[PDB]
Amino acid sequence: EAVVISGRKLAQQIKQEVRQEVEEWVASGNKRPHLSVILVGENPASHSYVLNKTRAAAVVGINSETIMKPASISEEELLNLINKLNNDDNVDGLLVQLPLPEHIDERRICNAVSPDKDVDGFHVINVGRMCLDQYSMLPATPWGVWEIIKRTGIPTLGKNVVVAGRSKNVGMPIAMLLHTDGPGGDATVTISHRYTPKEQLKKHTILADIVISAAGIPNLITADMIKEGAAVIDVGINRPKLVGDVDFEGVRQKAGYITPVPGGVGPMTVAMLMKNTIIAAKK
Amino acid sequence: EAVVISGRKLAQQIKQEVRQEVEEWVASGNKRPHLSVILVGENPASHSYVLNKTRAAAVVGINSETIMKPASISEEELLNLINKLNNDDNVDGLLVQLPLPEHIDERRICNAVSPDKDVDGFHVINVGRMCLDQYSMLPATPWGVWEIIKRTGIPTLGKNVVVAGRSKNVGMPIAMLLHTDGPGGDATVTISHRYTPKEQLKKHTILADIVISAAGIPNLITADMIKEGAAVIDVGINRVPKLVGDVDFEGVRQKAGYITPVPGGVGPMTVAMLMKNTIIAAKK
Ligand SMILES: Cn1c(Nc2ccc(C(=O)N[C@@H](CCC(=O)O)C(=O)O)cc2)nc2c1c(=O)n(Cc1ccc(Cl)c(Cl)c1)c(=O)n2C
Ligand SMILES: Cn1c(Nc2ccc(C(=O)N[C@@H](CCC(=O)O)C(=O)O)cc2)nc2c1c(=O)n(Cc1ccc(Cl)c(Cl)c1)c(=O)n2C
Ligand SMILES: Nc1ncnc(O)c1NC(=O)Nc1ccc(C(=O)N[C@@H](CCC(=O)O)C(=O)O)cc1
Ligand SMILES: Nc1ncnc(O)c1NC(=O)Nc1ccc(C(=O)N[C@@H](CCC(=O)O)C(=O)O)cc1
Repeated sequence: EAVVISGRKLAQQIKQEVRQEVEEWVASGNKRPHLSVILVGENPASHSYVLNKTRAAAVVGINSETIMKPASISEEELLNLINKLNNDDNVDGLLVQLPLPEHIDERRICNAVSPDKDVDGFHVINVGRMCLDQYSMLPATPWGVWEIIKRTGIPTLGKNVVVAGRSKNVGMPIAMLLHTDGPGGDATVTISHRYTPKEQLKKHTILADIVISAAGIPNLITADMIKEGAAVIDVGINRPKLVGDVDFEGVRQKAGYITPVPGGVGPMTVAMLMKNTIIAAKK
Repeated sequence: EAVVISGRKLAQQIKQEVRQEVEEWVASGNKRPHLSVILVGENPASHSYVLNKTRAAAVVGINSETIMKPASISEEELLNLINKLNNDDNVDGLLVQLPLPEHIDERRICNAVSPDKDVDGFHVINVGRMCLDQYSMLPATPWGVWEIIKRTGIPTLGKNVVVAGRSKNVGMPIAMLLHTDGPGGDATVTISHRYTPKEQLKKHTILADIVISAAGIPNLITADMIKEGAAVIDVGINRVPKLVGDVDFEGVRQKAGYITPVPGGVGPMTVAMLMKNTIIAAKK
């Protein structure tokens, strides 16, 4: 049977590592780190995720605030808030929770966060730095997927990795990290587009040593699609319950490793954000 | 038998479009576009490629200069020259021909070119904009591969593309463009890694509607790796004393539905797209 990797448990010990790094940095005489999160509107998924982020910040000794604004705010008002937080020497990390209302250009907002405070890694120069391996801050979800693979010990060097992506923003950063010269992953990588039918994806998945599903489609990954003992990482978030992309009971019979949803990649995203925030506070 | 796509012929159409775009722009009273190329040292392939670029510039109405420096140039003098050209208002496009001598850090050099003049798209800002679909300019070779596919009319949406890259810088931007939502192909893309087993790659190429080989090993792509009707695009450059691509051209010519030759395929398309990037930069 597949060994189940507890993302929650691994995230909790990464948080314990961050806490002691934070307490060391403060005992050494430095300002306690502070994370500011901007939340716009009433998306229930966004509010839940931001709650998990600020809870984790408390666990690791990082001060935090969630600044909640109504969905009717204008782009210029959001830019003014970001400029204020950019110039506030108490703020080490700044991220805007996405998605934003349609009258706000998401790309302009992310590029307005100071690159040094951009703990999500969404600023265009931080994206460029990540592609060129010139970075210091990785986006939290791809870095969390990498930490799962690395801390478990799943081999990548010369293996076949398949990533099924809902969008380029989701699958490509994951594949970027996994394809890169050794982070780094030194693996052959497929990034499947959502317009590729399930039957064609299957011919890619059956060859994969590592399957990473980020498609937001329930039951997209079933046991017939996986060679025996492959690692299956479920990033899908699907909604009166919450399910991933993987047929968990099904492929548990065939995979060598599997991550559950909830309790898998989700907690690792939050834990890697705390890593980025102590990184930002020390720069 | 495969259709043989003529890179020279498509590049000619693209260069005709740039010339018309340039003459109209000049007709309206604007400055003629100018491209500056910095060429360091005596790499014979680099000189040949830069000459192709400046010849294409002249025939489309774009002014050009190649600034040749010896390989023993220091990194500081190269940076000083780049800073001079960044501030020269006559210069719309600036590119540094790579590779540079070992004592020079090329990432520092590429990031020293003004992003507004970076017609190669190698500056870290422009790498990011390409990833985020914020760009004005695209790397010439990835954009050339895309135009070959798009202008020939080879379907990409939901199709299987394999890119066999010699490094991340080569394979990733090509894969990026083809994976992007429709440039952009909406395609599933495999990026095989350097030194990947030929039989391991075979398992992915067999499924591919489009095989893009950019690995620089002769005869990487033989017929037993292709499904019938597939499009094969040869980006390889190899000396064996003559230039050949990565594809066994005569062998794959039977199997494939489309094939590009080397020379005469991607090569001229790379040069032509740089001409597009240069008028884009001059237009700001
Ligand atoms: C701008 N952005 C975005 N936006 C975005 C995110 C979520 C939602 C949403 O609705 N999210 C859903 C689900 C969220 C989830 O997936 O958990 C919700 O919560 O309601 C809508 C928009 N997600 C990005 C980037 C970005 O910039 N980067 C840098 C990057 C780095 C390397 C490369 Cl190669 C590339 Cl391409 C991009 C990224 O890594 N991610 C991942
Ligand atoms: C820094 N660089 C380099 N260097 C480089 C190029 C050629 C040679 C050489 O010796 N070339 C030989 C072999 C032939 C050939 O290369 O044509 C020669 O010319 O004689 C040596 C070094 N090539 C890059 C980038 C880069 O920055 N970008 C942006 C980019 C955009 C999106 C993404 Cl995702 C990424 Cl990762 C990167 C790129 O697209 N290419 C393609
Ligand atoms: N949208 C964004 N804008 C800006 N920066 C970002 O990083 C994002 N993306 C996220 O914030 N993604 C995210 C997804 C799930 C969790 C999470 O905590 N999942 C739990 C609980 C499940 C649930 O509450 O439904 C689990 O899986 O166990 C946390 C973050
Ligand atoms: N190194 C770089 N540094 C900075 N920016 C770049 O873009 C590059 N890369 C190139 O400039 N790549 C390139 C390769 C071949 C041709 C070409 O014209 N090929 C001919 C044969 C030519 C011959 O061998 O004489 C053909 O195939 O028909 C043109 C450009």
